[PDB]
Amino acid sequence: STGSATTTPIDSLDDAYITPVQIGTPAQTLNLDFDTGSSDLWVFSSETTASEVDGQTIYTPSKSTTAKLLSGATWSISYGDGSSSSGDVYTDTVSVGGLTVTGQAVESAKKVSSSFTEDSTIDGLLGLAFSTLNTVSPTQQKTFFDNAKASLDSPVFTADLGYHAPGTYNFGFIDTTAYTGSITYTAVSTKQGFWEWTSTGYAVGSGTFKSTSIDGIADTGTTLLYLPATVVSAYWAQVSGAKSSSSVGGYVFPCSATLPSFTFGVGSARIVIPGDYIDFGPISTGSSSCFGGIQSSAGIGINIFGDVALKAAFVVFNGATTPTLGFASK
Ligand SMILES: CC[C@H](C)CNC(=O)CP(=O)(O)[C@H](CC(C)C)NC(=O)[C@H](Cc1c[nH]c[nH+]1)NC(=O)[C@H](Cc1ccccc1)NC(=O)OC(C)(C)C
Repeated sequence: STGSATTTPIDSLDDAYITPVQIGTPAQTLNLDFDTGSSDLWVFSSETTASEVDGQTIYTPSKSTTAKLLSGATWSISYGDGSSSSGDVYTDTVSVGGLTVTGQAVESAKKVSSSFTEDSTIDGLLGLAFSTLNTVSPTQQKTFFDNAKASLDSPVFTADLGYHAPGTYNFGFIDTTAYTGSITYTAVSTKQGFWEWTSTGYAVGSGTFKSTSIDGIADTGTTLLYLPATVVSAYWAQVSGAKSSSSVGGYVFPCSATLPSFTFGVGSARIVIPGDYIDFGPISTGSSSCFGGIQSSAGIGINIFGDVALKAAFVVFNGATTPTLGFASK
């Protein structure tokens, strides 16, 4: 079987993308943030502390005939930006773009941090990294992808995120009409539990490609592109009004400028991010200063190929026994 769902940016800046998910019987549609940097499927629900719920849509396990409480199981997760959530777990039918999985673990939030309450458009997250990062205790639960692998026509899922436009998430098949040229695959290390790979180098604008190993993770749940401080400094050195701003927290530049492109290597292939994808947007509505899409990963402790990077390509998350990552220009 296969599944195909449209994913849309939550705002005009492409801060995150939401994809509709059907949970329970009859189906309860929630808009989730598909995250390749985490492994938990959690949602706001009838159990979440009332005062911590904004206008998000909640899952009511009591209204679903197929919901089953997973006795004794609890969960607690903290993300890179400091947000967190926790609760109990239920198993229920979950469908994404026509692909249905039964007995999928749906983690019910009892409490959520301030940033989640504040984001009215995100109803929860759907983890797509390796099941080893799942926070359910005492026994970890499999991700939606791991549970679907048996029925998938092919153990794969593709990410085709749009630039200021909708995109698509497909499960079990590769849409040959969605990209140009051929897909180049690169090995993945599951040691840290992420979709971890090593880039072959980079190039700024129309300059020279520098062969240097860049170990990073493909994470659809992170907005920006975080690279080593020296590579980021080399990029910004090509933008005359750009500077590192301690108050804003990163490189900023005149919205006025035409940014050079940024190329990253995948084995022998090259993925080019258009300079405009690097212009995230004004620091404030009406400001003449814009926030850069490429920032230093020095403080994160790890390089992350976020949305700004991923949206410039067609990405294939190949989940076979020995997983691999494929990238194609589009
Ligand atoms: C089991 C623990 C796992 C290893 C946790 N995994 C992670 O924290 C990585 P993630 O991709 O799952 C996680 C998902 C988010 C929805 C919280 N992303 C993050 O934690 C990163 C912050 C970060 C990561 N690393 C260093 N800093 N968040 C982000 O990148 C958020 C995403 C977002 C935007 C808008 C609305 C909702 C969500 N965007 C963001 O911060 O954008 C600006 C930099 C412009 C402010």
